[PDB]
Amino acid sequence: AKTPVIVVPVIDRLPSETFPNVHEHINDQKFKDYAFIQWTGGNIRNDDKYTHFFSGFCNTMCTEETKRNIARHLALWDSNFFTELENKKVEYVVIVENDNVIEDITFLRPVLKAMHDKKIDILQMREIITGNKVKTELVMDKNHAIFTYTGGYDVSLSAYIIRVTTALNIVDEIIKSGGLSSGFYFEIARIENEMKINRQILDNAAKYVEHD
Ligand SMILES: [Mg+2]
Repeated sequence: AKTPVIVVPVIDRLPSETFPNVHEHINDQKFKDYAFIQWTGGNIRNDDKYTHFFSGFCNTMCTEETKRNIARHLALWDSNFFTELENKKVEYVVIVENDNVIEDITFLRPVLKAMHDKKIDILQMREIITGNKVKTELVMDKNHAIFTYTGGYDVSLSAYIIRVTTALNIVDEIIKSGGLSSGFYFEIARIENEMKINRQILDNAAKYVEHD
């Protein structure tokens, strides 16, 4: 059962630029270890039914820009594709916005194994909060240690690995609780905390996933 590796377009360029050293083709989708995919749903105007991701209010309304960015992900988490991955017992998906570059995907294999073994639900592959962190070793890649630290109020959806049922549970709770309103990323953090979801931040993420 292959691990989906999903490119989410946020700028206009080919998905091959995100994975410049992958020698295959990346297939589109809407509505050897890896299945490379580009997810094209969840986009702006086509969202009369993404309204349940957000509360009725906020300001006058939330900016179409902030909503659009998070909607792309929530739509993916809430897709028939994901529920089918749950049916098919696929454990994790790798999700990367296409303004990132991952030159070397070999780190993913030992990282995914270690995540499985250590019951990690989310590996966030972009850092947000600066300052000293409490690191723990995740796994050794060739001759270098890969470290993580526990996530807090530093959610980013730029690039991450997530357990399929974890993604499904989060977006379902968002829908249940009436949609996001203000402090989108804070609320995602709180939902994860309430569910005792284990989110780790990849330390020195920039080494593995270069952000544009
Ligand atoms: Mg990004």
